[PDB]
Amino acid sequence: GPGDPIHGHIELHPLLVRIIDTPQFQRLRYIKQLGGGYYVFPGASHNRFEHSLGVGYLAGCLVHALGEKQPELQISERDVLCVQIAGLCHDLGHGPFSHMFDGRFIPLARPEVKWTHEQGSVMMFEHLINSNGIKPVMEQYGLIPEEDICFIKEQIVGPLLWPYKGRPENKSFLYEIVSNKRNGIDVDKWDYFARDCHHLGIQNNFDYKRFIKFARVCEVDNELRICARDKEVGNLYDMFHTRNSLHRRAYQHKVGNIIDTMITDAFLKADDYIEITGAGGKKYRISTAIDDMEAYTKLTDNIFLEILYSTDPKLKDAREILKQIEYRNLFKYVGETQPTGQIKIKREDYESLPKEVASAKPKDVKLKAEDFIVDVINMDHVSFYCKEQLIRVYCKKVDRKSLYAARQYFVQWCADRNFTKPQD
Amino acid sequence: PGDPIHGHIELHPLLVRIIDTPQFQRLRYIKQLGGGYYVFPGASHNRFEHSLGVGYLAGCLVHALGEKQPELQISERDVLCVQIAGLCHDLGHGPFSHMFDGRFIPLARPEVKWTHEQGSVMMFEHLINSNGIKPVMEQYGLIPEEDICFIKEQIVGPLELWPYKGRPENKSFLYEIVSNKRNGIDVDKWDYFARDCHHLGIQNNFDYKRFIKFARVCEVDNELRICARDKEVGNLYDMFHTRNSLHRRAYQHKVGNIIDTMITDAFLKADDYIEITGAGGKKYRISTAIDDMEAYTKLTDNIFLEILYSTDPKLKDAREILKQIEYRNLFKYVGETQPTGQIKIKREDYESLPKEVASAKPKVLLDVKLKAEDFIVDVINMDHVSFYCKTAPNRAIAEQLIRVYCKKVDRKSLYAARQYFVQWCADRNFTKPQD
Ligand SMILES: [Zn+2]
Ligand SMILES: [Zn+2]
Repeated sequence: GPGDPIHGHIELHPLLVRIIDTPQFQRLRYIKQLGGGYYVFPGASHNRFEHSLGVGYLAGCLVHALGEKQPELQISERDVLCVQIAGLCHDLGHGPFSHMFDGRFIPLARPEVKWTHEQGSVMMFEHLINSNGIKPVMEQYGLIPEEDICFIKEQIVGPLLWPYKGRPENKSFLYEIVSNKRNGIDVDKWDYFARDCHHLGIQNNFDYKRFIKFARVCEVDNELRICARDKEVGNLYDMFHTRNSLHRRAYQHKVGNIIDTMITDAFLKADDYIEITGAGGKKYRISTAIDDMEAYTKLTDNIFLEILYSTDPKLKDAREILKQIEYRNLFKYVGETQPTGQIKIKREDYESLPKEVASAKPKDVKLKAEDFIVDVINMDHVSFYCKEQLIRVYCKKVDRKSLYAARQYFVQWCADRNFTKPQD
Repeated sequence: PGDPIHGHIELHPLLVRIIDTPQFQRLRYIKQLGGGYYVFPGASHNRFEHSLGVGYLAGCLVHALGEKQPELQISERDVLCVQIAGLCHDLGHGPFSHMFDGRFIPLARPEVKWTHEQGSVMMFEHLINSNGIKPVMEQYGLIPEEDICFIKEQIVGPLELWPYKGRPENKSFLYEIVSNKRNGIDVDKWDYFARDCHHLGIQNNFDYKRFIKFARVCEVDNELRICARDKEVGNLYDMFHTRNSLHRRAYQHKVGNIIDTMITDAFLKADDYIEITGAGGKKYRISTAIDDMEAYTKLTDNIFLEILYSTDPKLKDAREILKQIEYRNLFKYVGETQPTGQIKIKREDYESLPKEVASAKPKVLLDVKLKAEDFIVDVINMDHVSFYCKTAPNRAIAEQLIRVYCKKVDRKSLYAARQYFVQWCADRNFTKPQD
């Protein structure tokens, strides 16, 4: 019977539904989960809204199961609701086309500002419960707004000696359910592994239900962690194999990421000329709407069509790129390298990379920085019990004589930067 | 990574030329089940993927009929045409698919007869004209004059003894592949059965591959039709059971259709104030963009957010309804009736129905008066297949329901609304509603 294709019919707590039936939350119906993936995989039409519901539901399943199996952990009806709301809201902060936006646009548009989508999820959440008087409703259901709002934000963004103020250290395991940076395993990934496979037509053999059934809390170096039964390791292999498959075959897809950087090139050439209306009446730009949640609420995938359909001559440059995509005259792939050693090209350095490439004296045609797009692309210690970064360059010039030239600058840049030699 | 239903499909270069086109790319922004998304989180698919599927499926079937029966003389040209027809049959869908030609246009412009297939045919003509596809068809063995006719025809049926001008009667079976109004079975339905189930989380047991493998053409009353092996009837039951399930459980979903009528109420209250730019510079309205394909190309699901995010005070009324939906203060369900054994409700009559309901004097005098503006009434509409035996091949072996909603949500008003409704059914001779 018609429900979520992955979790089926989920029924939620009235508090959870209050949070959902909200414009700050509904906002997620208009954010492609895999962003520019849609333009390469027809199946991938899902948005963060469904995903978010998934993670909320899954967060609850796990906490509630840990509770039943181990009453000694003293997991409360309150603790559960909090974890659910955290899973529910962890993605509130995603901007147009998901990771493309905090990952590439903002660092190109505003290199000085450190902005992450989780920061945004925390502001967006605060603004959500403020603009909808959710606080009186939390109190109604046994929540302590002061202590718990802290707890919720904390499990979304980490700490804002024992770092956290939302829960004591003896309930530390609750901080590994929605976001687990250490062991990679959280209910967040479980959901999006399941649906990215479901829409990409990829085999997914991980069984989170089985995993949840056999999960437990236990001491690991005098610290409480979520462990998995040893006889559950074959299921864990099946997960990581899926993670590796979604990555190798979809998230790193050659043309898929090319398109992503074109869409970003469109937004940039349009940033000056699109006004988003914020609090008070004040107007913001795409890149700057992150400064006010009133406006950010209205910054979704819509912005793409707003440019596409525009008639403004100021926006002709942007329109033309978005029109490149419909026709499929994409930027041309020039090659791939990765940094040897430890170093990762830092986000603040993105804006300058094309200036660098274009300045590389190779050992016919001259190319300028405007002709190069370079995008940086980034991404077994689990506990049991018994009963990196790759750089691709594209060229905006599509003629044979220019690509040969572009490859020449690229190979040299890798040379005098000490990145791995590209493959012919 | 490919289509989750057909996997990796590779298409003819002509097909790709048609696809890499703004008139076609338009379909990336039309929710397949329209207002279904706001009730089933899974249903985020658009007509673009669907269209590709039907294109691909149209080809599979034609090409298979061809190999099994060379005597039918099915050409490389005949195949390409059927593929393009399947590929373009949905070009004319407007914002939120069926919600638009089925309800908005009949409320917005009751005088005009508009169907989405008409629009698919104009949109297609405009597509191959705006992208110089015709020189490319000739390049691949197509006869633009004869074939463009053929394509349009299998999308909209005869544009006017043997009705069609695109193909002779001896290749009549080609006209039952993409759109089959008679027996219900076409590759169109097969695709959207498969993906509506795939996104709705519904079991779909029909196996179109098996069906395609055992399909054949054969004489049925001196007419060439596509028949199915008799031993394929259990697969056919599995199909119809899925059709009925997608209908009972999803396409007729109580709250799903309510939301659809609110979105329609929003577009209507916004129709005056949104301008769409067409050919020449001329400006059109939502309801009127169907008169010019330049503008229609730019009429997609975007129009929804354009209203939602709008700051215009003229558009405050519309905004408020779309905001009703985010908050989930929906119109309230009042009841269901059908016109069993009565004359059905024609599309031209939709605009007048609320005036009727509101004018129905109920038997007992009611503590509240309601006006037409307070009622939303929506009309909701929707085994003779031919078989053959291995032995002797080549020869063959509800309708409309009306629901009423109320825009007033207080208890004392709903009770009133139900009263008008029950009476309207009375003096209209529709079935008595269920308590
Ligand atoms: Zn997530
Ligand atoms: Zn269709």
